[PDB]
Amino acid sequence: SDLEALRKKIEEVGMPEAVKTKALKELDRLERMQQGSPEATVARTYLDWLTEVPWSKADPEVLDINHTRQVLDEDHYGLKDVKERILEYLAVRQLTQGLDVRNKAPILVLVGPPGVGKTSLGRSIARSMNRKFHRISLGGVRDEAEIRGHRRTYIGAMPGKLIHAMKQVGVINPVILLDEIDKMSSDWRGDPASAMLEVLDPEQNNTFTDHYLDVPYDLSKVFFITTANTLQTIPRPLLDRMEVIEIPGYTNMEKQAIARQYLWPKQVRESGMEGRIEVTDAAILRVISEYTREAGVRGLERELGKIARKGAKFWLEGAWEGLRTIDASDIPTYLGIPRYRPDKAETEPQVGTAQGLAWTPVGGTLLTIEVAAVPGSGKLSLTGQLGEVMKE
Amino acid sequence: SDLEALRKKIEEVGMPEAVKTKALKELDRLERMQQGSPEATVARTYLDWLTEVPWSKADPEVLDINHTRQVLDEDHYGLKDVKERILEYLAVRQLTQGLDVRNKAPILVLVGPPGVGKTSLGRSIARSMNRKFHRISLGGVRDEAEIRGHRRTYIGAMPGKLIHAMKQVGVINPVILLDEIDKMSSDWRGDPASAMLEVLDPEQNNTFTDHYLDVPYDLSKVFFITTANTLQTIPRPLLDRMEVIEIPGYTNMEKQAIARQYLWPKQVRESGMEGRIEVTDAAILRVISEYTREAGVRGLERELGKIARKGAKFWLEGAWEGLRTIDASDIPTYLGIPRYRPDKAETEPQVGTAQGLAWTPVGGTLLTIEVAAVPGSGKLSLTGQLGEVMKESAQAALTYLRAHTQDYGLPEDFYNKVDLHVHVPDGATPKDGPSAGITMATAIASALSRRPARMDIAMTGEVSLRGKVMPIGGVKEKLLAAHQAGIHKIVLPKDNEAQLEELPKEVLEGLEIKLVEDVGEVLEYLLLPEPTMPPVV
Amino acid sequence: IPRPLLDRMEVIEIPGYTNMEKQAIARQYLWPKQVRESGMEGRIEVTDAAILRVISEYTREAGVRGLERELGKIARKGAKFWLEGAWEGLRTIDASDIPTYLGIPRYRPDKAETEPQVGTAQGLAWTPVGGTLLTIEVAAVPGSGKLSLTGQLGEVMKESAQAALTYLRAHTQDYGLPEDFYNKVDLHVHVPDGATPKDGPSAGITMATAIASALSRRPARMDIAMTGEVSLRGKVMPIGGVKEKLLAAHQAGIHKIVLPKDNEAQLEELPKEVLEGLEIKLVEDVGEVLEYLLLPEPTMPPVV
Ligand SMILES: *[B]([O])([O])[C]([C]C1=[C][C]=[C][C]=[C]1)[N]C(=O)[C]([C]C1=[C][C]=[C][C]=[C]1)[N]C(=O)C1=[C]N=[C][C]=N1
Ligand SMILES: *[B]([O])([O])[C]([C]C1=[C][C]=[C][C]=[C]1)[N]C(=O)[C]([C]C1=[C][C]=[C][C]=[C]1)[N]C(=O)C1=[C]N=[C][C]=N1
Ligand SMILES: Nc1ncnc2c1ncn2[C@@H]1O[C@H](COP(=O)(O)OP(=O)(O)OP(O)(O)=S)[C@@H](O)[C@H]1O
Ligand SMILES: Nc1ncnc2c1ncn2[C@@H]1O[C@H](COP(=O)(O)OP(=O)(O)OP(O)(O)=S)[C@@H](O)[C@H]1O
Repeated sequence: SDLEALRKKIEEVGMPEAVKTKALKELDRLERMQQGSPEATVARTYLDWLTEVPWSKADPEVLDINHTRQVLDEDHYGLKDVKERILEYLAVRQLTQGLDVRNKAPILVLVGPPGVGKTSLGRSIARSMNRKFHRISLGGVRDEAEIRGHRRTYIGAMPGKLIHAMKQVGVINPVILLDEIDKMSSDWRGDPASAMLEVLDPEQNNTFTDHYLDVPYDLSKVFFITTANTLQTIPRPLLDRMEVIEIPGYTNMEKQAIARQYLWPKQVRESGMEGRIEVTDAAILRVISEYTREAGVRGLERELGKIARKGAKFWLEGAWEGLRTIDASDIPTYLGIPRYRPDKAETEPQVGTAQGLAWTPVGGTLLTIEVAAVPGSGKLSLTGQLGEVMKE
Repeated sequence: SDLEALRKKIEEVGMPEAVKTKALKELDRLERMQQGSPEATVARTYLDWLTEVPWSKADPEVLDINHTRQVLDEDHYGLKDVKERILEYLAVRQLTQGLDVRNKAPILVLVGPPGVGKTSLGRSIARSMNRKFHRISLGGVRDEAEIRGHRRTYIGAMPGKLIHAMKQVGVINPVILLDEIDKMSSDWRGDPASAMLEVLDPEQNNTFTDHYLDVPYDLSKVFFITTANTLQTIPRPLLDRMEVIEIPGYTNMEKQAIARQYLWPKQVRESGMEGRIEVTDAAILRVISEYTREAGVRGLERELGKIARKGAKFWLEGAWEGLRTIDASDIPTYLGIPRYRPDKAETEPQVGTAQGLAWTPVGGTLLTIEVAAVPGSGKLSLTGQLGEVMKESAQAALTYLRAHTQDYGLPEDFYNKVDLHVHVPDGATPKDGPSAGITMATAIASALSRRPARMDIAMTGEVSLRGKVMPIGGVKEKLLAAHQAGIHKIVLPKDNEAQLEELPKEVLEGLEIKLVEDVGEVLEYLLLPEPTMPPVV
Repeated sequence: IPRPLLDRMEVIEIPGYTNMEKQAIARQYLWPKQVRESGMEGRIEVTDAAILRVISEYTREAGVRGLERELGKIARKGAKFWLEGAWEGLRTIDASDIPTYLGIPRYRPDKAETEPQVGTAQGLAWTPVGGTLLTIEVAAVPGSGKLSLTGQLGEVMKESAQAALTYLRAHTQDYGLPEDFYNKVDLHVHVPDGATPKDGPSAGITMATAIASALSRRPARMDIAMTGEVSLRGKVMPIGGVKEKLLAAHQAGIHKIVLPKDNEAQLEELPKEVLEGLEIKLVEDVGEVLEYLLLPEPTMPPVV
């Protein structure tokens, strides 16, 4: 009595026409082969993964950009360029009704130094665009199975993660996130970074064929977001499928705002104090200058954590009247000795030494190139752990 | 009862003789096994797999080609050679009755940098001649549960993907698109890379022996097309079976025209727009020249997209009326900041330099080679991240000049009293190849001799130690890069005069190509007659 | 193959075909199959040279498949022309016709130069696909005795180079060499092309011929092609791969080969038809090579 009840489950879901028969012909193949005999499982579970995976259900998307704008502006500061590539996307589809509403979702890749908030976009963009969301942990995957599970004839027979994802979310168009897309390998023990070439291919996405199922699934309408700290290690084909979006890294003036707006209160609101302690804008720079080198702010908040936590001890031993504004002359008492000196700038004309600029993902850095000429033969030495190209 | 239909179904399709008796045998083995069992299913489905696969059921061969051509053109600009490969195929079909079909007939493999249209061709070539198409994604597949399907007795079972394609397709002559065949992974465990060896083999594939359909199948008259953006990773045997076909990327003229016809209108309709905005042709050359550093279009379309997205984001913030055109002036407003440089040909005759043409898959680059001669002791220092091959070529041309010092007006004993330095800007990007020979041979001459070298003329060619000018490779992408810069004089080795017929006839009119067979002609053609600077003294 | 499977067998290698075979294996086997299959019932005919070009020019593999495909392209384009134009009988495709059908060349041939030049010799070298033809050029310019070896030479050949140079440094007067070049002339040896890496000591005497010609300023004949290994005393040593080498020379038009004495054996496996076209000299001491190669009066003035 279950199969016919399962038939109605099949009779309504989706569905692609020929796949329906390609599915019904298996249910009929399960008319016989009595429940019992082991292959019945392989057929049954197949029909489960076949029917549970969503066909023809797209979550009604939001359409007011001004609404979504301030839903983005409430969680992440700056990143104007990223927010537009979303706003532009809505303004495009909003302009489309009746015909060609959900054609494709642009596969973005977000590249930037580790310390900025990239993996926090997908967690936020979802609520913004009001779509389902399920990140895929692709940091270190080294087996061409998590993309396409092993064939249903094997003993495990579980589809790839990219279908699990489609199952967890209920809709056909979720904002699937891929974490650190460049940590995949191309060596022995598979090379999943090559399997992706079938996934992210836009004009050929809608015919994705996992190995567990044998039916072409559709991923034309799915918002693939991609993060990668660098992009000199992405296979050249992949990088020509995605869309590069430069997550720059934050300057002090922008770093300042983030602490002031988001980072500082987020800690306080999670450290008991409802405002009984406060830091001063002028003191913020000290934590930024004398205690943080990394680009971004992951390495900035955990100094506020000390500031917040040390507030507890000083409060838990004994409270005070209202707030106690921490100022610039106070941080060394909380964060201890400054662990990153500010690089001064030399101020008189010197001999054989000139000012040089050098930049890293960490940010800008001053460099004083030093030369000294001594009487001797015709030799040139290049010390200072110089790379090869600079010597040239 | 119900089996009898299936029994009647066997005689209907196909069939080869031996399998027929083989089939009826197992049917007459099935028909006497009782209605469902651990043995019925593992045998019944075999027959329901023998019947569904197509036997000797095919599609016609369209003698009409003017149609088959007039459908290919509406899908892909350029690609003239691949299109011709299909025409000649149909032309053979028209000229043949009562003989083999695919006995050594094109099992194509397309090669070319990513971004060009290869995986977007199978569906086209199928629509060209009405053959039911199917894709087989193979990038990363590293097992044998594929093409050589599992044996029919394991708890589960399924034939190989290939046999599974013939089931999914309806006929015996489909167009299978073995996508990304150059990602075959030989991570120990039976890389199929060995499995295909039987399939692609143009003479033995008519007896492809699966493990589910253990009966021999003939994939002879299938039409394989496998895309692959390299060849080093393909095993040496398997590559042989295929017929390599290169796709050399696109020029600037193609990338321009291909945008006006296919790319841009494709992006308008998807962007909600219909003709509320339209770009100007020259303002696409600006997008190709400055915002695109790749052969192909899978990157270009992502620029026209952002033009369209930005072309609609405005329509909501404020509407307008009539086609809002876009020119070069307006380009940076929509896309962004110039992300690349249109390297300009620089004209005044300089001393100790020389134009140089370098080749790269993405296209040609216009290099300038700078050489300094200063008082010293002959130490020859080569910087600019030169590769090992080029360094050796540089020493060649120099060792040539030290042998003919009197001819080109060089210092008699410069070898002993002049520190010589060669620089190839820029410094970051590594360089290699020996085609830079006659470039340096000029510059080094124009350095030691103070006769400045013209830079209207851009030269290229491998130089031997005797003074012969060897031939080089990739002359088209160089001259294309040349004309785009704005140079109309080229110095070239005789043995490359053959490869001129790939340049567009348009550009060939505005090129004063010179064919030289020895470096002596070049140094007379390049160096200005009378010196202008004092020597090293 | 696992050693249990390997040893319990009779390995019978298959070498890979020679061009002399291909000009025959095509006409007899591949071409007729490829014209029937093409549907062209005999409206087309290929000739020796027309095949000969396709053998060397448009093919760089020891294997008929490569050759076979091209005939498919000659067959197809031999049919696509038919629908656009008929003819009375059949059009015998000749050598000069191939580029019209099979397009622009891919691997140009290697002509055998012809006036004797200064410091030059046509060395032979073989690679699995087949023997090639490598010239060797050397430069003598007043300097500090520097030896510069370029052309992506392998470490073996560079050592063999010094060997020949050491030999001449011993027996200066015997040949026309400047007495004190070793510390006044900088010899440079270049073996084009610059891209293709080169290895192996079998080109011993050819560098000895080239280098000696340079210092002596005497021109060296190029109609002769030589090969072999050279020792310090000058004992020319035997070298393998003769069938692939001499066969490469014959096609290039060379008709005078110089071969080590010990390699008198490998002559037996060459096709007896090609031997009579070759004048093979057997040499044992490099002195017998320099004499046979060099002209007895230089043309370029000395280096000093
Ligand atoms: B030549 O061998 O065809 C040429 C060498 C060259 C030319 C001009 C300036 C420097 C070197 N080779 C190339 O074009 C190489 C690429 C190459 C190398 C070996 C074989 C084939 C092709 N070009 C470069 O090195 C290069 C560097 N940076 C940008 C673009 N090209
Ligand atoms: B010799 O060792 O038989 C000869 C060396 C040689 C000398 C001069 C020019 C080319 C080659 N060997 C070859 O021809 C080698 C193969 C070899 C190398 C080392 C030891 C034994 C055999 N082949 C090449 O170097 C070659 C072949 N084809 C093109 C380019 N190089
Ligand atoms: N503009 C911003 N304003 C405020 N907080 C921000 C901003 N950008 C990022 N963040 C914070 O950054 C954190 C998220 O950083 P992550 O995305 O986890 O680091 P990530 O570098 O993107 O991921 P990696 O590279 O794998 S460590 C959150 O605490 C965010 O609040
Ligand atoms: N005339 C054309 N030539 C090439 N590409 C075209 C043309 N017209 C449209 N395109 C599009 O350009 C893209 C070509 O890239 P594809 O062939 O699909 O990918 P690919 O060439 O296989 O590269 P890889 O190897 O898969 S990374 C597709 O999006 C096509 O729709």
